[PDB]
Amino acid sequence: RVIACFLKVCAAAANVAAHMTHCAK
Ligand SMILES: [Zn+2]
Repeated sequence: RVIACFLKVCAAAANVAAHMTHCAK
């Protein structure tokens, strides 16, 4: 969902599964 991501480039990477690494719980 990359919705919880409160970043720009991070959330704007179209890679939730990839972003989840640096944006997990
Ligand atoms: Zn993120």
